Amino acid sequence: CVHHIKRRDIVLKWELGEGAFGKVFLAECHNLLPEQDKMLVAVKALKEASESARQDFQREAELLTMLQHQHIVRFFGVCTEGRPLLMVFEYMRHGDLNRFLRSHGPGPLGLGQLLAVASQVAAGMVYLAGLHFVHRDLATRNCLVGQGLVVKIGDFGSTDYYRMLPIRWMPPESILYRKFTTESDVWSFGVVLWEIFTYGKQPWYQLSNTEAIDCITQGRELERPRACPPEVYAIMRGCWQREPQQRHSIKDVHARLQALAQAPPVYLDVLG
Ligand SMILES: Cn1cnc(-c2cnc(O[C@H]3CCN(C(=O)Cc4ccc(OC(F)(F)F)cc4)C[C@H]3F)c(C(N)=O)c2)c1
Repeated sequence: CVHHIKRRDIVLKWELGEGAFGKVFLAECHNLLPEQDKMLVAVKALKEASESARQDFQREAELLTMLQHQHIVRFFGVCTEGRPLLMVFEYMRHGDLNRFLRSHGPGPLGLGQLLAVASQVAAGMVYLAGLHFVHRDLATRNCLVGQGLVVKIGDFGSTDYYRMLPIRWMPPESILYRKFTTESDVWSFGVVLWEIFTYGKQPWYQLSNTEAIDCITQGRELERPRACPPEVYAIMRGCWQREPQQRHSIKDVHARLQALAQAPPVYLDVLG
């Protein structure tokens, strides 16, 4: 069952972003949580109102209700009092993980912080894998950053897709055969790892979309980032086995990252 929010409980304050789908606003929502009379929330308003989109909306709302985890962006409910159709989410003040990485990179984040970021993304992916859920578009741009470096996995909907697919995050079987699995999500996490330790640099930045496709399908691996300890690079490479059956489990990848997250390796980006 999907929770319904009364329109006059939502008070729109500021547009946070926009795409083809519609708009995202910062808002104050009343009668949502008991201790909080007024609390901040992220409101997604959808452009289309037609039944083809309206049924697709409820479908999304249902799935969003069923996904409940610490590192998955919280869905609070819906407002189906005509057009526009509203979707309420928790407020993540720092926005997407890609922009946060670039803006807190060459104060810049430390080894322990980047590992805290990585482990949090792995935790959410473990949750997803457990439900047999395939994200298909895992990347830092789809992760959100809240108060006190709390990282959650979400999903938005520009030059990051070829004709459309985020090829640079995709393994060969997904590029060639269009097959997205739990194993293809592990490959993506490996690329998310590269992105974290490069402070949000685009995978294969020295290459074009078409050139990168040939580079991935031939089995070329992204080089070890300067800020990346070799223990973390081993984790990435394990996510990048040509054979999906030979790629590590996300449960395992998280376990290894969590070990480093609590016991940070004595590493310095300068010496190598
Ligand atoms: C400049 N700037 C500063 N802050 C912002 C900002 C912009 N947008 C935000 O909210 C958006 C972000 C995208 N989004 C999802 O991620 C839904 C969603 C999909 C899938 C899923 O499940 C899955 F895939 F993870 F399993 C979970 C969840 C809808 C909505 F929340 C927020 C903000 N949240 O405050 C903050 C922009």
